[PDB]
Amino acid sequence: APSYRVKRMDIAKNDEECVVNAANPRGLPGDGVCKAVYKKWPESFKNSATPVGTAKTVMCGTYPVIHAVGPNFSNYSESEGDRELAAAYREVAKEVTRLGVNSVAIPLLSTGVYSGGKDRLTQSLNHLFTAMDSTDADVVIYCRDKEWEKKISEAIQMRT
Ligand SMILES: O=C(O)c1nc(=O)[nH]c2c1CCCC2
Repeated sequence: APSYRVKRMDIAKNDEECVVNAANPRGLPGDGVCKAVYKKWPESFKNSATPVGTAKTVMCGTYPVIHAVGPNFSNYSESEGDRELAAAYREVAKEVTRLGVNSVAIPLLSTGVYSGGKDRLTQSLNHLFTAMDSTDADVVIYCRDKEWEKKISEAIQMRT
């Protein structure tokens, strides 16, 4: 019985068998959130570069870090941006399946400084759902805002 859950906490303190890093295509560490993923799994950033709309797994010991590069909507068109966001989540599902993990910690891609200053909770979450709905892994979504936690919780509830 694989479930969706949401937790308002630092993804770097996840209790899942792998994590998804909200990554840049340069495989570079970044600030804010990514700075805490880097600090907890720094050697996961060795050759972690992957193009926009792709995912790449780097092992930190035996702990898989899935570098998922959602589009920067500042740079992309709404329609291509949407295409790239869907693709990234699809590659995450592929990686989660290939790794054979029973659970994954995943943020909402392209909802922070890649959002183009827009609210993409529903857009990002629905693409997450489309991709992960075909996997048998428990999915734990990580956010920081209070409301977002609630809106994500409700969206999970009203599919079951
Ligand atoms: O806006 C986001 O949450 C986001 N989604 C990504 O897929 N990648 C990255 C970010 C922000 C930090 C830089 C990399």
